[PDB]
Amino acid sequence: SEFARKWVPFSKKYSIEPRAPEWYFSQKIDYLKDKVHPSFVKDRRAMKREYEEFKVRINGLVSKAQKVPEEGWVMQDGTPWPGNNTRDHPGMIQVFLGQSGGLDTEGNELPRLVYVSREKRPGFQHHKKAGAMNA
Amino acid sequence: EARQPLSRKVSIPSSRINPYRMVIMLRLVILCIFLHYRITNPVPNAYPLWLVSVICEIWFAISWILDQFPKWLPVNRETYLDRLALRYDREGEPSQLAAVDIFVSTVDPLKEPPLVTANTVLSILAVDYPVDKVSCYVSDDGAAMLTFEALAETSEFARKWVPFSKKYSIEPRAPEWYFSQKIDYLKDKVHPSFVKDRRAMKREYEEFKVRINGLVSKAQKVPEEGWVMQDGTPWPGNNTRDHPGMIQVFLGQSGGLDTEGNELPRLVYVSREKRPGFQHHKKAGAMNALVRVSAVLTNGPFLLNLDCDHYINNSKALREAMCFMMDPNLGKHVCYVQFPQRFDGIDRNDRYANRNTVFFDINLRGLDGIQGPVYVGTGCVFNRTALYGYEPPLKPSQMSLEKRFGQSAVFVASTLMENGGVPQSATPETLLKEAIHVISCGYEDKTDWGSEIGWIYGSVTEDILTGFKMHARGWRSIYCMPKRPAFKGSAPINLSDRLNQVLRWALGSVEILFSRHCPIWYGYGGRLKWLERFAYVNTTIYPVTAIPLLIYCILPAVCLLTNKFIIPQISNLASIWFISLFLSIFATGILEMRWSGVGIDEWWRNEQFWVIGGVSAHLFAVFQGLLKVLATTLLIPPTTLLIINLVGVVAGISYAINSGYQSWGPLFGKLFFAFWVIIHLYPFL
Ligand SMILES: OC[C@H]1O[C@@H](O[C@H]2[C@H](O)[C@@H](O)[C@H](O)O[C@@H]2CO)[C@H](O)[C@@H](O)[C@@H]1O
Repeated sequence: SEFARKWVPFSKKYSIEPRAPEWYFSQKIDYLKDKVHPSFVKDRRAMKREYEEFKVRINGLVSKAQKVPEEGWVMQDGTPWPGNNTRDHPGMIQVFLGQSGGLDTEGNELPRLVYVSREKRPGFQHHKKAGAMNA
Repeated sequence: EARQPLSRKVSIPSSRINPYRMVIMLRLVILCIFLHYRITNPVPNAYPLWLVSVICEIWFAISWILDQFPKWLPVNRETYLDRLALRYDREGEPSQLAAVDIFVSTVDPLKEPPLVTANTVLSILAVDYPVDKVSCYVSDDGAAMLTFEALAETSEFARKWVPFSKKYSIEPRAPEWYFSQKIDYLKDKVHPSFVKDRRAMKREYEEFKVRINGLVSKAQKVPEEGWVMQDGTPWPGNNTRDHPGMIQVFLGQSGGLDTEGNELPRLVYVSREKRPGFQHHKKAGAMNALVRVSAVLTNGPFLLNLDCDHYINNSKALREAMCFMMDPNLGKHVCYVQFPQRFDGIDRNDRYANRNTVFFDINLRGLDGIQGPVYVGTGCVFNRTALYGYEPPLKPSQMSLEKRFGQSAVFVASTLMENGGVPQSATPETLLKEAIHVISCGYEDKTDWGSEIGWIYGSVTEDILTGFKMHARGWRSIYCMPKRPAFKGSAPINLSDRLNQVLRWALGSVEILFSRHCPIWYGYGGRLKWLERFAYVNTTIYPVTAIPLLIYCILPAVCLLTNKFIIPQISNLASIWFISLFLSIFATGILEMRWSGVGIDEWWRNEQFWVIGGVSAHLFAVFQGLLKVLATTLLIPPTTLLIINLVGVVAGISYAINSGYQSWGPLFGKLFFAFWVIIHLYPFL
C-alpha cells in the first residue's frame, strides 16, 4: 500500500500496460512507443528506481520473516501478533487505504484495501478456498 | 613523387579464377557434347514429348551461356584513404575536397515512419566530411506538414547529436541503430569523459524520440479547417494534388551553431509544385527537381542518392567515393560509384533470400571488371557532367543549352562552372526565387530532362535505364566494396512485399525489352563494350526464360501420367555424359563458391529462388507485359504446379503396383526427375 501510494498516479497518468510493476519493467517491448508527454522519461526512471528499492525492502521483510522467533511474532507497535498459532487464531480485519487511508502523490484518493483473516479454531472444518470466498 | 594512385584495381589472383575459367570451358564443351547427343537418338517414334524437351534444353543452354559469359574478369578495388587525405585534406590548411550534395527521397510520412527519415538525416549530417563541402536535400513528394515538423525537430536534435558523434567517432552515427546494439560500447574508448556524455546523449535521444512520437500523434488526425503553421499562417501544402513549391533551409551558414560553436552541414527541405492533370514521373521527376535545386543553390560536383530507409553505416563513405571520383587519371572517365546494398535485421536462415549476396558479390563483381556495375538506386554517387548528358573525354551554343536544359538562365550558367559552387554577388533572396522557379511543375517542357539527361522517365524501375544510357556514351562506373558497409537498410518483413518487388523488377525488365532503350539495338556503333552489352541483354531479357521453365516444370507430371520418359532407352554411352555433366555443374558451383565466399547455403537458396521466381513472378510479369504491348495470385500457379507434381508422384507408384517387373528402372528415373523438380520447388509453396 505504501508503494502503491506513489505507483498508482504514475500508471494512471501515463496509461502504462500492464500495470503490474514487475511485468511492466521486465518487458523487451519498446517502452517509448506511443508516448507524448515531455516529462515521461525522468518519471519512468524515478519509478523504476523506486520499484527497485521497494523490491529490496520486500526481500528484507521476507528474510526477517524467514526465521520463526522462539517467543513468537511481535508487531511493530509492540503487541504480540494475534495469529501466532495458525490453527487457533481469532479473526482480524485491517484497512490500509481508503477514504481516510491517506493521499497519493497527486493528492487524490486510492481504492480501499482490506486485509481479512477468518477465525480458525481446532476441530472445526473450514472448507479451504470455498469457505474463504464465503467469508 | 606524388603520383601514387588513390585507388588500385586488384585482379583476382591466378589460383582461383583460372580453375574457374577452365571449369567453365569444360562445362561449355560438355554442354555441347550432351546437346549433340540429345539431338540424336530420339525417343521412340510418334512421341511429341521429346521435341519440347530438347527445345527447352536448347533454350536453357543458350540462357546459361548468355549468363555465364559476363563473368570472365572479376576484379576488386582497394582504396587509399591516407593518400587522399595527404593530397587534399591537409591539416592547418583549408580543405580541397570536392563538395557533395546528398539527396534523400521520401513520399508519405504515414507509410514511411518519420523516425526512420530522421535517423537517416542524422546519419547523413554526421558524415566524416568537411561541413562546408556537404549539403543535404530532402525531397518530400507528399508535401506533408508532419515531414516538415519532423525535419525541424531533427535539425534541432542534430545541433547536439553531431558534435558527440564527431568527437567520439561512434559507428554507426544513426542514433537508433547505435543505441540498440548489443556490441560492447566501451571498446576502443580512451576519452575519460565518455561515459557521462554517452548517458546524457542517450537520455536526450529518448526525449527526442518522445517528441517525435508526440508530433506524429498530433499529425495523425487531419483537422477539418486544414493544417496551420506554428506561425499561424495556413500550411501551403494543404492539398497534395494542388500545392505550390516550397523550399526551406534549416541549418547552414546562418542556421546556427552546435554545442561546440562550430557550423553544421546545410539542410534543405524542398517540395516540388504539384498541379492537377500534370504528370510528375514520381521518383525520377523528384530526383531531377532535386538536381536542379541543388545546382541553383550549392552546385556540388557530386550527388549521393539515398532513400528514407537507408542510413550511412560507415562515416567514411564519402572519402571512399572521392578516392575514385577525385583521381586525376581515373575521375575524368567515371560516371558513378555504386556501393553494395546491405540490409540489417535479415533472418539468419533468410527464407526470402533478402540478402541477395550472389548478385552483389558475383554479378556486380564480374560487371566491374568490364565497364562497371549497374545502377541499382540507393547508395550511389553520381558525377554532374555525366548526369548532364556530356560525353566522357576521349582517351588517346546558347540556344542548344537552353533547349537541352531549360529556360532558367541561372541553371544554365551554373552548368558551365567547372569547379562547381555558386558565383559571388548572388543574393540569397534571389537564389531562393530562382530555386522556386526551377522547381515549378511546368518547367521540363521542350527539354531533354527525363529522356536524354538526368533520371530517364518511364514506368520502369528506372535505375537500370539511367545507368545504361550513361554507359552507352562510353562512361565508366566504379564498384566500391569497403570492409564496413557504407549504407544499410531494412529488408521486407513479409513475403508479399518481396514478391511484389520481384514482380515490379520483372515488369520493368520486360518493359525495357519492348522499348527504344533495349540493349539489343540501342547504342549500336557507340562506345559501349560488347561484353557490357551482353550483360545488359542478360539482365534485360531474363524473365522471358520463365516461359520454357514452366513448360519444363510441367514435363515430369505428364511424363509420369503418360508413362513415357523424356530421354530414350538408357545407354552407357549416354550415362557417362549425363553423370559427367552433373559433376561439371557441381564443380563449377563449388568453384564459384570458393572464389567469392558466398557459401553453399546462399548459392542453393539463390538457385531455388531463381526457380521459384521464374515459375511464380516472372511468368505473371511476362504475361502482363505481353498484354500491355499487345493492348495472392502470384503464388497460385507454382503451388498448383507443385501439387500437380505431388499428385503425379502418387500416380507413378500406382503404375508400379500394376506392372511389377517395371517398378524399377524407368519409373525410378521418373521419380528422380520429379524429386529434382519438387526439391527445386521446396522453398515456400
Ligand atoms: O536489387 C536491386 C536492383 O535489383 C534489380 O533486379 C535484380 C535483382 O535484384 C537480382 O536479385 C537479380 O539477380 O538480378 C536482377 C537484375 O535486374 C532491379 O532491376 C533494380 O531495379 C533494383 O534496383
